[PDB]
Amino acid sequence: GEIAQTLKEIAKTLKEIAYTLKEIAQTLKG
Amino acid sequence: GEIAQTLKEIAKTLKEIAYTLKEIAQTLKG
Amino acid sequence: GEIAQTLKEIAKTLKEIAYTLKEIAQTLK
Amino acid sequence: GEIAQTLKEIAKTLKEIAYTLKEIAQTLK
Amino acid sequence: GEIAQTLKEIAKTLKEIAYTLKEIAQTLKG
Repeated sequence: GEIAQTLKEIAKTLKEIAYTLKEIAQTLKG
Repeated sequence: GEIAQTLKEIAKTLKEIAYTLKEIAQTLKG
Repeated sequence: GEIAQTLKEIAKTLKEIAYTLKEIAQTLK
Repeated sequence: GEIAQTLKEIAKTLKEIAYTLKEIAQTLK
Repeated sequence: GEIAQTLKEIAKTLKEIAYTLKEIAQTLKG
């Protein structure tokens, strides 16, 4: 189903967002 | 219908958010 | 119905988040 | 049901995220 | 099924994102 596929894409993009925020948090502490 | 369309819009906005976070991460590294 | 209304709220809050992140990116640049 | 409840939780967490980003934007400005 | 499980994963990743943003906000206040 189309909805299940779009939700898997949303979940993957959110994992990327969470990882980039961990990089930003570390860069701000040096 | 509307649910499938709104989830595609959510997925598109999340890609924009992921990209702007990668730009912010790069700006903090010069 | 209820599901579609909650998803429209989620979509609207995500547009707000995307815009605030664009503002942050501009301030840092 | 479970799906309606999880979507309400997602909407609520996104309002928190939107607020924290607005606080970050103000700190940087 | 699959959709309920994907939505629980999305909710969990969003709680992590909310936490990391609070850590970033505190670092930016020193």
